[PDB]
Amino acid sequence: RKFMEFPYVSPTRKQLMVDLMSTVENRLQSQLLPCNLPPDVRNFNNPNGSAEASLHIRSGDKSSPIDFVIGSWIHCKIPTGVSLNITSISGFLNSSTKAPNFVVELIQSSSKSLVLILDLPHRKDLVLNPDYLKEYYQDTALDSHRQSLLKLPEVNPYVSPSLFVRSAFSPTASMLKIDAEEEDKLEEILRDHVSPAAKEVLEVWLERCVKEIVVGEEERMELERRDKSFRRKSIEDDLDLQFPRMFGEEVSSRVVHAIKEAFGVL
Amino acid sequence: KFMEFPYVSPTRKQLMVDLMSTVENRLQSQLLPCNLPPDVRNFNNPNGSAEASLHIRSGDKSSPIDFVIGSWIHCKLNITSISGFLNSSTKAPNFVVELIQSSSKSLVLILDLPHRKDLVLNPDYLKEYYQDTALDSHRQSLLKLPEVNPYVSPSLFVRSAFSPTASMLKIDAEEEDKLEEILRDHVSPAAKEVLEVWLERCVGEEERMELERRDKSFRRKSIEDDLDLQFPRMFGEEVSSRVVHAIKEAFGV
Ligand code: NA
Ligand code: NA
Repeated sequence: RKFMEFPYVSPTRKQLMVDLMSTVENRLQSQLLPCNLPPDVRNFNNPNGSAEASLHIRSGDKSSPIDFVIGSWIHCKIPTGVSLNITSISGFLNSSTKAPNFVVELIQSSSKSLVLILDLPHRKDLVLNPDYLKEYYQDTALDSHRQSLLKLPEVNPYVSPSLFVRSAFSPTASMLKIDAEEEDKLEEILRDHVSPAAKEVLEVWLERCVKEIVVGEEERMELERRDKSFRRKSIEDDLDLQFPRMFGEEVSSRVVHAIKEAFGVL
Repeated sequence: KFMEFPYVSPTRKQLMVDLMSTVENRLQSQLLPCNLPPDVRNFNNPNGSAEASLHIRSGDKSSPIDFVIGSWIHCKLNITSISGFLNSSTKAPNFVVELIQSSSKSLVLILDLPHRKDLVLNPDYLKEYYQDTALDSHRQSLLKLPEVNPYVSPSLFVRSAFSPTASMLKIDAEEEDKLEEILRDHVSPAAKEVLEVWLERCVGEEERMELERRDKSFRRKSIEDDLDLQFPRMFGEEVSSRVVHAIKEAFGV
């Protein structure tokens, strides 16, 4: 299984991703459809041999609160020596449910410096819905992970170039930049702090978001328009310019269309 | 007495007077006179422990302004703050500036135009008011300074309520001389550039009932957070009763 090999990243980074995906796949095994991506979407590369990638999408079934779950690793050798590695898993719920989504993402281009994003993005306006802030974020101590990771001297806040991106993450989101010195210290951070944190945030999404009133009429619609506004804008700003470049045009066309199709975006 | 800011440094007084006078000079015709009983403009705890001044100027029924609130607070702590609140007639962002301080060389600053509709639902709102206005350049710039560091609110609610360009910052200088240097030269310009974007920010009804209960939900929450707990244990159960009345009446709860 080429996806699950995570071939360009460190053993701990790999292990974190394998464990996260198995847990999701095993735990949602009754609700997930078999993955459906054509062989040339599950894996692809830039024809010139300098970018390669892998995608794993499982849609939820008809009575399931899951829309889909997606994992990916991207490797892209930058011409200016440095080499970018992205690994991410994201869980998306549908409007039969108001609960938060899941995101974890590790982005790296230095050997001892790495961006972590780990969150449970909200699907309701948190200022209109203090009750929602309370059940999903306060009563949850989701914040203790952010603060704890922050206590490390190698860890600083990461703030997205995109205003849209800052605004779509929850108030407890861990958006962190790690770096120091030896890469052995990085590995120790990954292994001793980032994995436990990621695994636990996944447990809360699985136990508290997925497993669950019953969502009425006008609330169901609000969720659809908000969710589809998010995906639509999130794709255009990150996919359409990055993939064309990284991968070249014909392959970007194929994958973006499949990603768009998985996401529900026209 | 409000405009004296008696417990903050000269440069703190200078800022807050400049800002409030700007507000009051630009809006001049859209604000009704102050109408607080004088025991609410000014009050203290029985013993000298705590004083506070408030200044509330309602806009009239036909301007875009719901109200403007000014205040300074001191206990044993120094807080000075100027909020601007718009009514339904307009979808535009509010204004908040706030300086919290409990040292003499370290100081929290919040400075923002809080959004009045959901930023993920409305990316068009986002762009109009936040990207196109360069508002983030302020926090970027302040943060370049070796003394300034992200502040993060302990309250998950207040984190929620701030826009993504919000300058929420902790300033920690070696000597308080060097704090006033930053205060006079970085904070002050940024606060006025930001206020300027709020004022020189120059259509209909069910868009408006949304603005309404959203505005009310923030207002209600943002006031328990503060004045139901913190005020009675600072000024005494009784004083806090009438000023929470005034505040709650002005805020519309
Ligand atoms: Na740190
Ligand atoms: Na700084």
